[PDB]
Amino acid sequence: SLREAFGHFPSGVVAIAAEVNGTLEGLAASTFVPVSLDPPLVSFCVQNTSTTWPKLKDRPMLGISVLGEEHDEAARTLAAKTGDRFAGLETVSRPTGAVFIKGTALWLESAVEQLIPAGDHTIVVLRVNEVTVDANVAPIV
Amino acid sequence: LTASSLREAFGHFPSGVVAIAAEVNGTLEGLAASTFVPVSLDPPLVSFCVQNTSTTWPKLKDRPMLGISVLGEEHDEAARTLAAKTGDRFAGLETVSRPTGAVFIKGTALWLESAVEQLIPAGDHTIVVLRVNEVTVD
Repeated sequence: SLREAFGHFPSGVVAIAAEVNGTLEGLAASTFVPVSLDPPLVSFCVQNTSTTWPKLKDRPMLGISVLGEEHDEAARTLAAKTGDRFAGLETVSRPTGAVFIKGTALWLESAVEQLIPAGDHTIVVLRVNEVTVDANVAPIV
Repeated sequence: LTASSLREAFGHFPSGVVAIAAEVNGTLEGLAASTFVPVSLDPPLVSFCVQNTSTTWPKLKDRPMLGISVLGEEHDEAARTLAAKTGDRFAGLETVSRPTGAVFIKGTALWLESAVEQLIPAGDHTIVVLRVNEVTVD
């Protein structure tokens, strides 16, 4: 029912990451969508059981690496690696502490704006401060 | 590796244009909003943007239930035409008013009876996040 109703609306899976006291903290999040283009704001959902999200929510800047569409197996595989201490991935840490996965098409350097509870997860709305595109990576469709 | 805008990277991203409507003291109030997207599935919550200059939105934002009718993808000409009609006193449209006051446009494929959950400032507009309490598919 719910899936069928909103099937026409695709969404992304992303890696959320930051350097905290020189230690990489990262998680995968789903239902990633833009909610405002100008000014740029985006939204994703994080599980309330996440042990990593508490370490990230209050950081000055978070790195959003867009992995792909939610139902893409390759994107889900990257998401799994993100949860696995970034196994086999190259990471880039900006001076702000925001961390990105090299080899992903879209990097959004972001800051949390609002938290909205939603069942077993939390909706996270963020301001986007910088957008970087990798030309060597096929764009998300 | 080159800089970009969210506008550029997410231009071809499908988002909706919707009619938001309610019966207020027996008078129809409605407006069209875009950048409509689901921000959560289970439970369902949705988001759209409304201009801060809107004279209709303040009449709607505090109503117990709003009717969201999804008109189509926001770049589709037929959807834009429905949005225009919505703003032109629902010209040529059939409306359905629930006892709750939520109003829907007949002939649209998805009705979401909704309540405002959060308002997030966004420059010259506002991001409206709503909790969806009833879903109807035509």
